[PDB]
This record gives sequence, C-alpha cells and structure tokens, in this order.
Amino acid sequence: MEKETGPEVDDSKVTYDTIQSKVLKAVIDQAFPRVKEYSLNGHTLPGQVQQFNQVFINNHRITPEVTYKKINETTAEYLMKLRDDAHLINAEMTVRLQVVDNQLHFDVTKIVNHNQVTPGQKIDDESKLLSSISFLGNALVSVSSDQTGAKFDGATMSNNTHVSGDDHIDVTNPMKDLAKGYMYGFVSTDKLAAGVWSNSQNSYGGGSNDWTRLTAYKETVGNANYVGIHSSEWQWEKAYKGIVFPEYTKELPSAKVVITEDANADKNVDWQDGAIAYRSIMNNPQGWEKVKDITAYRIAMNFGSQAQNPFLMTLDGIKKINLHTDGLGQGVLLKGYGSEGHDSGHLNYADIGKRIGGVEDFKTLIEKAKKYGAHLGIHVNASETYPESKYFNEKILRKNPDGSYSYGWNWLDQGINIDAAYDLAHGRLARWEDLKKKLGDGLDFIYVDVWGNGQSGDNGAWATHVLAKEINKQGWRFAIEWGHGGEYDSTFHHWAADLTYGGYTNKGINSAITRFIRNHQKDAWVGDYRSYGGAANYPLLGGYSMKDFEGWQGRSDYNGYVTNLFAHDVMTKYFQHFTVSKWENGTPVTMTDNGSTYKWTPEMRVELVDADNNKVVVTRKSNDVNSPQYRERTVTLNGRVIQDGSAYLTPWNWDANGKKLSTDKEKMYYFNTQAGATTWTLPSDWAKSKVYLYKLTDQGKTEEQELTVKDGKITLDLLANQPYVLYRSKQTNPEMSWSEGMHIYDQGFNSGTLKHWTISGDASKAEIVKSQGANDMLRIQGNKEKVSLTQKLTGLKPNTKYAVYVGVDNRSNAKASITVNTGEKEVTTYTNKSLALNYVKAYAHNTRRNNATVDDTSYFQNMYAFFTTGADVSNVTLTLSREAGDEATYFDEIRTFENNSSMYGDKHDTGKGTFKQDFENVAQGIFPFVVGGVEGVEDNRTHLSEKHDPYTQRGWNGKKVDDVIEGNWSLKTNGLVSRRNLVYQTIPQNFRFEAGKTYRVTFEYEAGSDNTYAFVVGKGEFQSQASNLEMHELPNTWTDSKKAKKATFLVTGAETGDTWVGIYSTGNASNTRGDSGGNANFRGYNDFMMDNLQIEEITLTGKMLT
Ligand SMILES: CO[C@H]1O[C@H](CO)[C@H](O)[C@H](O[C@@H]2O[C@H](CO)[C@H](O)[C@H](O)[C@H]2O)[C@H]1NC(C)=O
Ligand SMILES: [Ca+2]
Ligand SMILES: [Ca+2]
Ligand SMILES: [Ca+2]
Ligand SMILES: [Mn+2]
Repeated sequence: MEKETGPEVDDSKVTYDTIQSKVLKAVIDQAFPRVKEYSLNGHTLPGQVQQFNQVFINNHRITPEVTYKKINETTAEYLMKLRDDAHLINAEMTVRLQVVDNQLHFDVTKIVNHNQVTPGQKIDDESKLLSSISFLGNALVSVSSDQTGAKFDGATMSNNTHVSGDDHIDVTNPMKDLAKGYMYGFVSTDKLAAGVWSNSQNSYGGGSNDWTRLTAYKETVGNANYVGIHSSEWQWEKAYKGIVFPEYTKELPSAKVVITEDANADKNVDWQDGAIAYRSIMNNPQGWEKVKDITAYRIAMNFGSQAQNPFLMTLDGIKKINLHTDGLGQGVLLKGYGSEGHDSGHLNYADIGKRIGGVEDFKTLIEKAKKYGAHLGIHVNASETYPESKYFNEKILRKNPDGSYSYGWNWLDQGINIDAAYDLAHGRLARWEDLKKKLGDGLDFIYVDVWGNGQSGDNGAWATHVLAKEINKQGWRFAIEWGHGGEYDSTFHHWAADLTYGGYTNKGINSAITRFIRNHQKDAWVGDYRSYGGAANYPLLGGYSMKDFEGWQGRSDYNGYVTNLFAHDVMTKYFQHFTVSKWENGTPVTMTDNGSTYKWTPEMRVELVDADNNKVVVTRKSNDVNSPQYRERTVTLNGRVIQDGSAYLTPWNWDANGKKLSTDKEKMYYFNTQAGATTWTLPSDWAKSKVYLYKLTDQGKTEEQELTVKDGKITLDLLANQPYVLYRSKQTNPEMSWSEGMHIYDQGFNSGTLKHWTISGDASKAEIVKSQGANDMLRIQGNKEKVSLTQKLTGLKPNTKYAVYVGVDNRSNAKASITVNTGEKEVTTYTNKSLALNYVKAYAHNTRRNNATVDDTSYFQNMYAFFTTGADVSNVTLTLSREAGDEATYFDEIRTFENNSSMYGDKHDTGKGTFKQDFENVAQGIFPFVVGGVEGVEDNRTHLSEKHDPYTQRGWNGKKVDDVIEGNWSLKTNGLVSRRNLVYQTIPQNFRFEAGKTYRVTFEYEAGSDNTYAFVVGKGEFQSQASNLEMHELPNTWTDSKKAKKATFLVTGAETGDTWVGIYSTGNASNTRGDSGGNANFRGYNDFMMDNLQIEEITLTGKMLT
C-alpha cells in the first residue's frame, strides 16, 4: 500500500468557540455540535477535524438548520431544525456540549417531532415517527497518524473462547480501511488516551456486529490518517404494526468522552488508561455492586406440581451453605417459583407458586435470608407461554408469515411463542408491576430465560434495554441466559457462569478490554474450562463456575457444590472486590482442541486496586502452554503471596452482604486442591497474634486448632479439596433456627443432633445418617421394640386445616408411621416395605445412584396425614415411629402446611369413608398416585393441569380433549404414548387396598387415542422379569363423545397388603389423525387426563358378582 492522501481542511468559513474546564479545553464549531480538538496538560487529541454538517434522520440525510448559544464557560447549546418534506421529517432537536473536568458530554436534551405522535396509540404512517437519529460522520474523539504512539483499541462481542473480540490497531499511513461497530473503543497517543461511551442501542447485525454503540472510522485528511470514534445511531419513537410504543421506551441520546494521562502509574499512555477513566463515564448495570459478594450462586428447582423445593425449605439450604462457607454471600435462583413450577404458567409473573407455600412463604424466605447475605432471584419468561396462563390469548401469540402458530416447547403442555414487540406495545410493564405489588421489597434478581434467541421475535440490544429497564424500575437486577445477551444491563449470564453449557463457541465475553473494564460488575466472563482452550485455559481472573444441588438438571451433589465454590469462586469473587488497573499479555501459544489448531495470546499478568490503594497482582506461572505452570498463578496482596498454584490462603474482610468486617471478625480462607504442606507469610497485623484454624463442614467451624507462628509464618498441611478458615481469636457456631416458619425444628436433619426430639424407646436405634448423596436422614433400624420421635408442631393457626408429610423410604416390613395428635384428635398413616422407586428428577431423593438412599436405590415417597387444629394449638404433636424390625427405615423432610382437601368421606382429616380426589386441593404431586418409571428419573411429563377456558379445553386450535375435566384442575399426562411402562401408581401409604377387601375404583378420563393408555392393577414392586398386571386398555374419549368418559373397576386387596392401581403407557402406536409436529402435540392425540377419582370399599352383592 502507498502513502495515502485526502483533502486538506479549509476552515475559512468556520467560526469556532471554546468551552473548557480547569483541565480540558474543547474547540467547538458554532455551526454544528462538533469538537475540532481537545487540549489537556499541553497535549492534544483531535476530534472531528473535517466539518460534516449533516445528520441522518430515519436513514435520510438532513442538513440541519442550526442556531448556537454558549451557555457558560463549560457549556454550549445548539438548536437543530430538521426538515425533509419528501420523507415527512419535520422536527427539531437541541444538543448540548459540556466539559466536566476531563470529560466531554454530548447530550440531545430535547426532541420535538412536529408530526402528531401519541405513545400507546395507532399511527397511520410509521414514516411520520422520528425513529432514528445518527451523527455518524462526526467523531467525538480521534487520533492522527502524525502523532507519536497513535493507536486504536476496540472490543466487539465474541463468545468463542478461541477468538478474542478485541482489535488493537496502530494508526499509520498507510493503514487498512476501518468502518466498524464496537462496544468499547479507545484512541491514544503517547501522551493522552480517550474512551467513548454512548447509550446508543444500535446494532449492525448479530455476533461481533451487535451491541455496537460506537463506530470507528478511518478518515484520511491531507497526509494523515485519523481513526475517530463516533456514537452509533440512536433510537427514539418506534412502533409495532402501527401501535406506537410506550413513552418509557424513549431515552434521550447521550454520549461522553473521557481524556486522561497515565492512570495506572506505568509511565505509558495506552488504552488501559482510557479504560480506567472510562469507568467514570460508563453506564453501570443496575445492581452491579452486589455481584462481588454473591459467591454461592445455585438454582433451586420446582416442577410439575411436585413442590420439590418449598420456599421455606430453601432457607435451610441457605443455612447449610452459610455454615459451610463461614458466611459467604449467596444467590439462589428459584426456577419454578411460580405456578406449578418450572415452565408452567409463564408470563403471569405475579402467580407465585401456591404448592411451594405461596407469596407468604416467599416473603418469609426473602426476609430471613437477608442475615445470611443470601439473595433470591426468580426465573421468568417473556417469550413463550401455555394455554393455562392467564396471559395466554390469541392476540399475544406469535404467528409465522403463513399464519401458523410459532410453536414453542412441548413438555408438560405445548407452549406457543409470543410476539415480544406486540407484548411491549400492549401492557407488558404492568405484569412486572403486579408481581412487585404482590411480592413487595427485597427480591434481588430477575433471570429472563430464552430472551435473545429470537423465539419471540426481536430480542436485540434496543429491545433488551427496554425489557431490562422495566425490570430495573421495580428495583430488580437483570440476569439472562446467553453469553451474548444483555451486554448493557445484565449482571449475570447463565451460559457464562455454568461452564458446562454450550461448548467453546457459546461461553462468556472473550474480550480483555471488556473484562478489564467490567470484571467487578458482572459474571459474564470466560471461566476455567480447559477443554475449550483459548481464554478458558486458566483465565488469570478465574470466572464464575456454577454448580447446583437442589434439583436443576437433576443436580444433587452438595459436597461437589461446596468444593467447586472454593476451587473457582472464592478467588473469582476476591478479585471482583478490586478494579483491574493493568493487563499484560504474553507471547502467542499454539493450542489444539475442538477440531482446530490455532494461535492464542494469553494474559500473563493482571493488576487490580481498590479505594484503599491495596494492590493485587496476579501472574501466570509460565507462558509455555504445554507446561503445568501455564495453568497456575501467583497472587500477591501488597507484595504478600496469597495464592501459589494449587493452594491459597486468602484474606476475606467482608461479611455475607459485603459489609466491612470488624477487626475481630477478619479471617482467611485456606484451600488446596492437592495434598502437601504450604507455608505462608502472615500480614503484619496477624504476625504477632495467636492464630486458630477451623475445618469447615456443613456443621460450620470444626476441629479448632491453635497454630504455631514461626518467624511471622505458618505452615499448613491439611486435607486436599477441603475448606478451612483462620481467625486471630476463638470462634463458635451460631444457632441456626433450623426450619423456622415450618412448625417443626430441623425438618431436614441438618443440625447434627436429635436432642430436640422426644424419643420413646431405645434411642440408640435412631441415628442421623448420610445418603449416597450426603443428604442427612433419620434412620431407625435393628429395634426389637417400637421407637418413636416426637416434636410439638409450633406456630399453627387455630381451627385450620393442614397437611403434613414426611419423606419415607422403608426397607423393613415393619410399620413406619407419621402420627399427629392435635390435643383433641389423633390421626396416623403408615407404610410397610416401600414398593415404588422415586422418579422425580428435581427431587433430592430420587433413585439416581449418586443420591440414592442406600444400596444404590431410593424409594422415598411423601407419607401424609391430614388434620385440623382445634381452638388450642399449644399441644399439637408430630411423631415418627417404627415398630420392631431388623432392616432400616429412612425419614427425611417433615413439611406441615395449610391444605383444604376433603378426601375422606367428604371430610378433610385422615379417616375412614369413601376416598375421593377431585384434584382441586392437592398439597403436592399427584396423590394418591406417585409418578412411575415410564421416563426413568425425569422432569416427569405428568402434572396437575390448570383450567383456562377456552384455550385448555376441547375445540380451541382443534384441541381434541380437555386439559381439565371438572373444576379447575385435573391430572394430566402429556405425550407419553408407546412407552410400555408405568406412568403412575398408588402406593399403600397413600391408599391401602386392605387384604381381602374389595373396592370400586371410578374416575373420569380423557384420552386422545385408542388403547394408548391402560388402567392397571398390580401388587408389590413393579418390574418392567416383568410384573404381572391386570390390564384395561382405554378407548379414546372424543371420536364418539363430547366429554370425558367414566371408567369403573373392582379391585380386591391382595393378602400381602401391597395392591395398587395406576395408569400404564401401552405398546400401541397413537394416532395423530394426519396431524404432525406442534399441532399433533397441542391437540392431545397422545394425552391422557384423569379427574374425579373415587375409591369406595364395597361388599359384592347382586350383579356386582357378575
Ligand atoms: C431439543 O431438546 C432440547 O431443548 C428442549 C427445549 O426446546 C428441552 O429443553 C430439552 O431438555 C429437556 O427438557 C425437559 C423439560 O422441558 C426435561 O427437563 C428434560 O430433562 C430435558 O432433557 C433439550 N434437550 C434434550 C431433549 O436433550
Ligand atoms: Ca498507563
Ligand atoms: Ca435431609
Ligand atoms: Ca377436578
Ligand atoms: Mn400445565
């Protein structure tokens, strides 16, 4: 390439003025809001040196008619009239340029469209809107190739761990052309650096073209190349299908430049100085301050009406983590907080799940969690919904160009995508306001699932900013799924934080510039995940690594959750308590993974600082990618080593909520992923102190040991992958008030003692033991006489109907019972040997080997008693008992909660009399059935269906069968045809078919096809050596009937007491009648619904006999 030239500048017709602070002077054109040049400390940066007196309005070139006024020494104002009759533009905008110390602010302060436009109303011609405003062509700041050290550095979005989003371009003549959008951009010489911010929600496309709030352009002027940074175009009045969006979607255009000399004392001026200064002018995502102290993120899941994780139970998990981490902050995302659980009832944000304890228990969880620094978030959806939802309506549904529905996912029900732009234009905001009104204060974050993938149409930068603003306005922090989503407003990205998702092309933001700037504000980055290579091969700043133990994707591994917190997240979070000040790359390395061999340039040293001038230095131990030392770092704090390789001894000076700890609560955490002694220099304020070590377990601080300090050092030779904490004085563990609000003390056996139970019988026969998943349970075994454990149920309401269950897995033939005595009445329920394995994936005691009870299986099922308090609730007792037996019964999770069922002879209480289940008042699950093994351990596709006429019922979009047969609820199975396996069954603890007695079992049912489902009678444990079943295939209910059919069966209890009934998925193919795909799923060909179950003990007489 040859030396380039362009027109020189003739400014003979130009009148310049100057505005200035004490440190920065800007020469500005009186004809147009353009900065020609900046001066600071005798150094200069050009702005837009060549006049370009045009703007683009709705993509039309306009020469504005401009009048000017200098307002004061720092501020000038421009009135800019905009007219283009041919394109229906008739408007004016006011712009101010203002110097604020070393910042220049560009603000459009007023916009007037002379066309009639009313936000929220129809507009007959959208071209009359003033929808976009572009000052592209006027650089806010630039640098010339004639200046020493001229360079541009910019970040674009990359989520591919192999590919940096950053460009580092020397500004030379000649140089390659440049006309490119950026998220962040800096120009610098060897004397000054500048960074540019804009609130522009411009996009030039997806991927690296998105979030492009800036545009950088090379312009050749005389014999110099300039690279200038421009704001990208701004948005203003917009509409969808002629309906103008609400006023709150309009945000006045704004941009800022900041100009700095050396800002990290390294005696070089470069983009890093610009990035430090940029923090003073940038947007900050709402809630960002909380991020650095949320060390323990995880999901607690509910699904399919099961109430796996009631709100008050999550509080016990929080207390376990509070003990085990010694008071680190937590963030629990409630996936399934609403409706029947996860992926039920979407869009109705205010519909807080009733079966997990409703708004009352959610409020209690939020309030009581505060003292543990545990913040709650909820999972919502703004992209797809189901017929059951209050907000399912034809008008909101997304349709394809051919008029067909844009179907969403099918699981419990068939979802349909919604049109997000329509939704915004028709009251979406009010749904968030309803939730805020119902729930009140204190919720931390909203995680909006899916958004960004285009299911609901446009989910780009502008639309996301609007959505985030709705959420932030209620006082909530924004979180989203994708590495590329919500770059402007998000504080958490699930595909960045869970390193296992999506593979190497789908992770966090792979940009050193962006991470430099914002590391401390969000979990949006590339974390350590060696098999993705590139940036993921041991990032020096770490990066959030999320695991779970409360049911999400069947995750139950509590111990692995805790070790991962300490292996990745403690140091990640430590660094977020500082801001990055310096970033040094090493030499390129060659890596091979994921089908490619590629070059990668790694960070070798990162420095961070805080407002107290603490200095952290993080150094990679080798640049050699094939050395073990490439995946090791040292960390120093003011020169003192706090991490080296597999071990750290890190100070922690913040409580669970991030507040500064008092001196006597200052601590250090030790963790080593390897065996071996390590030696550490103590800081001066520890070196002459006594020092005590504690091993951290789910019981808190244990195994107190005073350490020997020698020469101001300590040596630690402790268990690998085990957290410890150190203090300068003896510490104790506080009272946890286990299970507060749940009417019983320590419902999950987490407190390490049984002393709060009154034990009758031989107490040595009752112990707390760990499941195969380390879940503590009550075990009773080897007892020759009855053993009982009793507590009062406390805090109950008088004259109130309740349910109580305990999870029970009984390996003994002995009677294992739950008994409630209200003071006035006693009710009892029991099980002999358990016969149904647990197949609920989000439930902690399902039968997956790694959270099995014992012998690699779990038969846990909830065992209920139903009772009513009288006038006095001072002496209501709950007793767990086990009659004599050699083998073990396991109990866990005692849940007492209001319930208004009337299942026993039309009365609430456990008692005799005809059994009826109308499904209208189910405590949880599908009682008296439990889910069977048809799908193995799964988020079972059987749940309680909720009525929403007409959408859930026959006829809507050709639906063949009703979701709900009578009342508001039925028992629905979705699409489980041709599986040759058991869908669900009664178990004797739920309904016992007494030995030698005969019962009439009646129910109403819908079935979409003939003989796809069968009513079955079995006994004992079902085996798919396959068990004998009495088989009654059921015909479809719609080809020859306008409603559910009634079925009736006689069943005599086997002498072994273990008879049950259920619904079985046959081997027969279903019939979708020529329909396919979404229509076939929606219309219910493959579905089965039950309602109005009745089981009546009878004596066979007359024609019953035949
Ligand atoms: C194409 O299947 C994948 O994506 C769908 C959504 O379009 C599902 O998320 C699916 O995961 C499955 O989700 C259901 C609940 O909807 C259930 O939780 C299953 O355990 C889970 O496999 C996902 N992957 C698949 C089917 O492998
Ligand atoms: Ca510097
Ligand atoms: Ca437990
Ligand atoms: Ca019903
Ligand atoms: Mn449903």
